[PDB]
Amino acid sequence: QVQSGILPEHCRAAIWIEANLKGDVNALREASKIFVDNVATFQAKFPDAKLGAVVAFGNNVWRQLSGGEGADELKDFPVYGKGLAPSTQYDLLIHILSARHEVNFSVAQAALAAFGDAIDVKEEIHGFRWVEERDLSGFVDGTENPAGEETRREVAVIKDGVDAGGSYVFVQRWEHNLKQLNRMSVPDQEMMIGRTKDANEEIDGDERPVTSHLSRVDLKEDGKGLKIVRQSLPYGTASGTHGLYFCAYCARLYNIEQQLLSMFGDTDGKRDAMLRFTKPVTGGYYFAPSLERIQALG
Amino acid sequence: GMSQVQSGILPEHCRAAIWIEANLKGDVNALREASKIFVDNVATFQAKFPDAKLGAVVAFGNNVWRQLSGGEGADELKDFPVYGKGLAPSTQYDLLIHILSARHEVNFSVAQAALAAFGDAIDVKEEIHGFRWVEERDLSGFVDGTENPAGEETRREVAVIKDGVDAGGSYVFVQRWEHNLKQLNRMSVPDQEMMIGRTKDANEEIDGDERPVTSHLSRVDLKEDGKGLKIVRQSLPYGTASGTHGLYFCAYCARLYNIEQQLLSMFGDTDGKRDAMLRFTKPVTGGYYFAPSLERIQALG
Ligand code: HEM
Ligand code: HEM
Ligand SMILES: [Mg+2]
Ligand SMILES: [Mg+2]
Repeated sequence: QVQSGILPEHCRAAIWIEANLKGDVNALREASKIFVDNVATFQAKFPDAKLGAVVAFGNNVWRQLSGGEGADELKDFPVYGKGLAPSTQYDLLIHILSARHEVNFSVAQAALAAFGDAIDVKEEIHGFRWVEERDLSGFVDGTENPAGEETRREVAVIKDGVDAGGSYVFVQRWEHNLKQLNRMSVPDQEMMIGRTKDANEEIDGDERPVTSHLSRVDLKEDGKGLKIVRQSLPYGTASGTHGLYFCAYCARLYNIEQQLLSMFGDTDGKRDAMLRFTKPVTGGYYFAPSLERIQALG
Repeated sequence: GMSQVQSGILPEHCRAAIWIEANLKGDVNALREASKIFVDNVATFQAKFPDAKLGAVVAFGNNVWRQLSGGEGADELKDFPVYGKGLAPSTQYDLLIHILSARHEVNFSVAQAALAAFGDAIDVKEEIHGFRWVEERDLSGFVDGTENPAGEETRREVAVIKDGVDAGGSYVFVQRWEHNLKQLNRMSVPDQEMMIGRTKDANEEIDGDERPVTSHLSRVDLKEDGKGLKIVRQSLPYGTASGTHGLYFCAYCARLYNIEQQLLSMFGDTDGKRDAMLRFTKPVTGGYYFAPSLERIQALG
């Protein structure tokens, strides 16, 4: 029932394509069915790749496709922190992930053939897992991510009603300034993130700044954690732009928005300490319907 | 009292590579310590990631190599010329950095080390991330590598200078191609096959007398009194599905001559005919470099 790209863990590479609709929204209906069948064919051909993919839609095209039914939290991505976090809301998101970049490339080609000239590709980012699953800053990324299919479903997959099997998606490309990061002492970097660098040990919440990344995004409501399923990867060239392509899935958009409001100063006027070396340059919210829902479009 | 080849020339079947092309911004002196630091970094990464099967090459353009060598050796080295009156453009830079291994993430760390070693002494012009595609095929859908020299023994014979001051060194050629896959897909599979000189699916050679003289194999499979002009290719696909994509062409040879003769052939300087691949892809960069032996990089001071 769930689209194949949400639940796989420990992918080695991914491709994200963000696009606008140029043609009529009805063109996305046939295109989506073609592509999900393509993914099924690639999984059969490369079973070792552990390949998954997701097709998600922006608010305006999803309202049209759904006839206004369900996805009650969906909205265009707003700016956060009054512009600290920019907004680049598009109509279509394609997320391909697997153990093999060469398979992801063939699948991305299939996606483009399926949608054809109905879409205008605005962004295409090739993510790769770095050494020790670390972000390019040198800090491990993923330790507190939900682990196992059971918990990942609980966090990311809508449980019942019209949207059952669906998920909300958030994508945001960050540009790292490693020169600025490298100017910081390792203890200062550690207080910035909220975990030790080499050992990847949590720094006690009582002993780290409230502006530390963990203090900004490890949020609880009466003791219940606001969890998300992250699929982020490093990207770029060593000599050009590089950073983290941030990608999160959640059965509720609420959990993601609460973390953004926190990071960008809207909740308590304090900003994420990571903004001293990295900045977000894109931002979008998308709705990932279930496989049955996609089949039921056309 | 002998020479050691740089680690990135001979490895076969590497799945990933990084190529950095840069110009020298200051005194050529800057390149001496940077190069020694960089090859030391490579040894460090080889020790930490033994399963990466990592190799790298540092190679120099004509002008800076003449300065670093004091004009001794590298007799065939010269700035890459235009071929075919401009059909093959020329983008001769001062420094080439070729990293290849089984792991892209390790290549990325090595590329960061290369940039930290040379620092603001260089101006990076190109940084290309190559990846092996399905069945070792070029993005055109044709297998790339079948007649490439196979095994360490033959690869050394073809790529590595055997004696004299340059023993252990090699000449390198890099050329980035931009594929127009829409133009390629307009062609019937039989026309594509006549363009390359091999069948697409099964990768069978089409006989020399059955295929046009403009076929890729007819252009580059050259013999001088029965002796093939062989080269060691390290080319890989690169790019995005929706953006620029193609083949990053890279070849090593004990003699620049073998490479130049294939380029004169492809670009119409030899017999006035040109490579049929120019019907769907074109070259947008081009340079020649000298890859010294590992010890000569250690005699840089
Ligand atoms: C520059 C961009 C970012 C980088 C480099 C980054 C890095 C990290 C690192 C190093 C960790 C600790 C290891 C772990 O548990 O994964 C982490 C945790 C986390 N990040 Fe980020 N992150 C980034 C952006 C974001 C954004 C935009 C969000 C939310 C909208 C987010 C939400 C989280 C969450 C929920 C955790 C787990 C916190 C916990 O429960 O301990 N991160 N991040
Ligand atoms: C668009 C750029 C290029 C593509 C797509 C390409 C593709 C191919 C393909 C499909 C083959 C046949 C399989 C094989 O034996 O490896 C091949 C062979 C070869 N290519 Fe290219 N090639 C390109 C550029 C070049 C260039 C620039 C040179 C030389 C300067 C070159 C020299 C060779 C050689 C020597 C062979 C082996 C020929 C033989 O002995 O049968 N190629 N190439
Ligand atoms: Mg916690
Ligand atoms: Mg032959």
